[PDB]
Amino acid sequence: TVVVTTILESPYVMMKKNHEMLEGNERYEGYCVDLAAEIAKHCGFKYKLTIVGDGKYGARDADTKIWNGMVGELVYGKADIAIAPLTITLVREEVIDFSKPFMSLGISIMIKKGTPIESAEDLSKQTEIAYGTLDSGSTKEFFRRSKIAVFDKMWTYMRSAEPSVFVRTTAEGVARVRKSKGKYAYLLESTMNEYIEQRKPCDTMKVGGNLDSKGYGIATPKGSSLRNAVNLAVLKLNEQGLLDKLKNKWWYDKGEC
Amino acid sequence: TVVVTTILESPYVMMKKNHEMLEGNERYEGYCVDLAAEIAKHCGFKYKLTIVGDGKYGARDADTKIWNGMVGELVYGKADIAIAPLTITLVREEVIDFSKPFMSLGISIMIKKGTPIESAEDLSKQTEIAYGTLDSGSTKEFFRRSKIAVFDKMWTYMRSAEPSVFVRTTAEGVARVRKSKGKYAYLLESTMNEYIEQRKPCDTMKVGGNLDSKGYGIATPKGSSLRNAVNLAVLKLNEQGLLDKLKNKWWYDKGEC
Ligand SMILES: CNC(=O)c1cn(-c2cc3c(=O)n(NS(C)(=O)=O)c(=O)[nH]c3cc2C(F)(F)F)cn1
Ligand SMILES: CNC(=O)c1cn(-c2cc3c(=O)n(NS(C)(=O)=O)c(=O)[nH]c3cc2C(F)(F)F)cn1
Repeated sequence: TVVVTTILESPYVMMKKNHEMLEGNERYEGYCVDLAAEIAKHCGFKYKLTIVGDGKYGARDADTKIWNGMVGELVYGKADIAIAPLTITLVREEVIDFSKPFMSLGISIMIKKGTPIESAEDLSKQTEIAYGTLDSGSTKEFFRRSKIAVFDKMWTYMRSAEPSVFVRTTAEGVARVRKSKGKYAYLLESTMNEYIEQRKPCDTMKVGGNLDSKGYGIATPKGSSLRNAVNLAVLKLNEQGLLDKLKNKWWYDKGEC
Repeated sequence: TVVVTTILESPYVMMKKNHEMLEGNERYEGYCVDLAAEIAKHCGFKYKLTIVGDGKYGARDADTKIWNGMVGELVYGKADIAIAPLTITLVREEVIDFSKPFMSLGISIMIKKGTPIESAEDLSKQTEIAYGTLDSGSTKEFFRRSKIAVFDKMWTYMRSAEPSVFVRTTAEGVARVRKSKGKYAYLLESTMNEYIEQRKPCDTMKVGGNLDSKGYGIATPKGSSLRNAVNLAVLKLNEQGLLDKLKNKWWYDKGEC
């Protein structure tokens, strides 16, 4: 039996209605639960979904350099595979292997509905509507590193803005959009932006296209005999249109707006 | 010296001004020529750019099942690496290894400027403006396979439309957009759509977002000692913002519109 590490994060993995009367894999539902079943079928293995204990994606501890989260479970021999919204990054690809992306996503703009902003270009040209990101992590780093004129202009504004336009958590950012009288836009991953747009209270929306491109991938420990089959499975599901349909199911078919 | 197979395709690889008085790698310029230099630097190797003889990307011959194009050069031991706009596909991943994408792209709508169409949804609801794709290949297959309502509606229309909405070549599709009095929209890869939008006669444009997601990757033969280093190089260049800047250079800085 393959031990699959994953994470409780809507709509990827969620506790099912009446989970306390269910057992094993049947306790969970969501996009990644459906994806795990498809991968397992195509690769021909039995598996056990296990929620990562610390509830983390995976980063090196600053002090010890030990990996936490799902990446930790893989690199220290506790799980055979991670099927989760785990971003393909350099720091992680150095220590585990990723499949090709099963979901693409990018940095995107969230506004309260009514806010007179339709593009990053619009945001960049004005200051009455403040805008920012998580105070650490890849979204902030994108702007800090960008040589594209519009994003460089945005970074110049954000890094100097007072009061701070940076937030500690997604919840804080989204709350700030909702309660600041149209004076705050939040920059975050498109998947989460799109998900929140389809939940009550139905008062936010994504504007503009994605500002960059990255992907979520399935991760296996170095030397795994599953690496190849998992990669080919992902490309097959993509090309067959199954992953598009699955995204539509969990974002829109199950939507509230 | 690493033999790099590539393909003459603007703006990825083009003959330089005065190439006849230059030699070796100096004969060529473009996005992939710049990318090859960056990869080589980061991986620490010397290299020779070689244009694929048949001018093809890579497909199995129907009769012999022998691979042509750049994929052929890799699988039959003629080149060490392919640095080109080569799409990451299942059929290819079975026989060569791809880096993570160095460029993302998707199916997109091309119209003549003035055409009253702003989305796939718009196109799908009407028939006065015809629309189609290349008569074979991945774009047609996307629509044929899609379970998404809007794309299924589009496929139902396109497959039955008379006269045929399918074309043999990109040039034919683009010409059809330009000369059919606003009665034809062409569905193609976003990178090419974006490129043509920035060339004279400056009369076409991309409308709507991308309809799907795929990627171009660097390809290495199975068992290559370059596989890992090349993959990490691509992720580094992406995260540093170099690939965004490079795309901006060759599409927009060198643009004509
Ligand atoms: C209650 N959930 C949240 O607040 C939340 C979760 N996410 C989220 C974060 C990550 C993530 O941090 N990483 N690590 S990283 C920054 O790329 O190095 C991931 O790999 N994936 C994530 C996925 C999510 C998601 F799916 F919940 F949006 C974003 N907001
Ligand atoms: C003169 N050039 C053209 O007509 C042209 C070239 N392209 C193009 C095609 C491909 C391609 O066919 N494949 N094989 S595939 C269909 O994905 O199995 C690729 O891998 N990459 C391509 C890239 C281009 C590009 F870059 F020129 F747009 C699209 N139109």
